[PDB]
Amino acid sequence: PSAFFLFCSEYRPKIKGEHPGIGDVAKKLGEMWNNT
DNA sequence: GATCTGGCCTGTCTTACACAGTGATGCAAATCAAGTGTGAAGCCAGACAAAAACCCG
Repeated sequence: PSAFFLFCSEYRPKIKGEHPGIGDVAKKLGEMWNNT
């Protein structure tokens, strides 16, 4: 486990509520994680 | 005529030299640690009908 893995496991429901479908969801997650 | 001597011939060590090994490093690269999230396949229950080869009348 790493910081990115923890952030993903913590904010996956965010992308879930945002878009159902997870290419674009994971892309946006990685983008916002690299931004923050 | 009787030895004395310089120059090849050739079987000798003798000696350097590259290679094969042992071990360990050490970077380039393929794969995986988990996160969902679909998304396309594989097979099975329900009962009903088409190609291909060998033997008999």
